[PDB]
Amino acid sequence: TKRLDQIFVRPNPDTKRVPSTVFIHENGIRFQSPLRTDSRIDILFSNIKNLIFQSCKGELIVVIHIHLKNPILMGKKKIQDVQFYREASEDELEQEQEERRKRAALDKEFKYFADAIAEASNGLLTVENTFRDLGFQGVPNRSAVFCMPTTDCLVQLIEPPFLVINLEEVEICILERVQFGLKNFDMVFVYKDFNKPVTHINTVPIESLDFLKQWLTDMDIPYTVSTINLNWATIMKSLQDDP
Repeated sequence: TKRLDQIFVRPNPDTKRVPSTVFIHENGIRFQSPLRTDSRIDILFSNIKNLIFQSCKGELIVVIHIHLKNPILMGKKKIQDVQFYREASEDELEQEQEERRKRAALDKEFKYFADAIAEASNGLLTVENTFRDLGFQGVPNRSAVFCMPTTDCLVQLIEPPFLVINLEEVEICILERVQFGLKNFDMVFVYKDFNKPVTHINTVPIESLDFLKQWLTDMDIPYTVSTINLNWATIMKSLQDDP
């Protein structure tokens, strides 16, 4: 049985951490909930919308992240995202070379397991990889974090709540608060489903604006530039009722 040992499962808000194993079976994966009273969690391949490998490069952990089509029960909550991670951690030079070695080994181990999940899904799943070189700093929640695209998504997987935007589902991206002086701007992702709450990524370094414009265009996502922060509460209620 293909397995990934000694990992930790998230979401885990406040339970003492306990290493566990993810096992691959005929129709999906199974693993131990980080919340003790829960009993084994099974996720069917057919319920996985995105299977993401995120390298530990520039981060403290390596990640396999699963974004679900339908929410599953775990830790008494219905959740749409589950992930497995491990933390990346003689003379000073050798200590640094060893750390690089371990980090490369960690990425390879996690990438192989993600590949084994895709293989067992018989065509259903494709491993998406985050592209660090295309990533940018921004604030979807409270802290400044690093958002990265894959071939199909824009994600933020380090700081919960985890964010997975499927690019095919985006109606438009409005770039807000871009002005003469300012050193940062705000992004709003509007989904084609107008009942879906828009996604704000605030405080993106102004120095990334041109790169994101092109990336957006490369992903066939229309954008509009705004000097101010728009309404959204108002704006969406419009599109929901009628144009």
